[PDB]
Amino acid sequence: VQLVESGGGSVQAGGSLRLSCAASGVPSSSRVMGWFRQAPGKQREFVAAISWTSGNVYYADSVKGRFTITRDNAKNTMYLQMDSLKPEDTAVYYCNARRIRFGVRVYDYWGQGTQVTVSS
Repeated sequence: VQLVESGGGSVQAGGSLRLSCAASGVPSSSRVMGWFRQAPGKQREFVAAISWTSGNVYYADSVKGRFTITRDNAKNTMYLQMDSLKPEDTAVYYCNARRIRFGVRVYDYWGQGTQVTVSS
């Protein structure tokens, strides 16, 4: 199994970045994929998730309105289009894929993380 992240980098406040995550070897029964992020010295916090199952979506309030998470089923690749970026969004973004069956978390994979830098 592999989660491969791409599309980080530096950008000016108010600009636009698109992260991708290619997921090899994960079942698609009712897979859930999503993005977390961690700023230096801060706790890793949830950003957004999609049920692969359908394509239902959910955001943290700090990101709602600004970021859009999407799935390309045939490619096994998820996206996070990050618009209207602020310096607070500066962090290492990690990709995550899990399935919960009977309240049992059956698997939980994580990518290595890609740096996103928003300057003033």
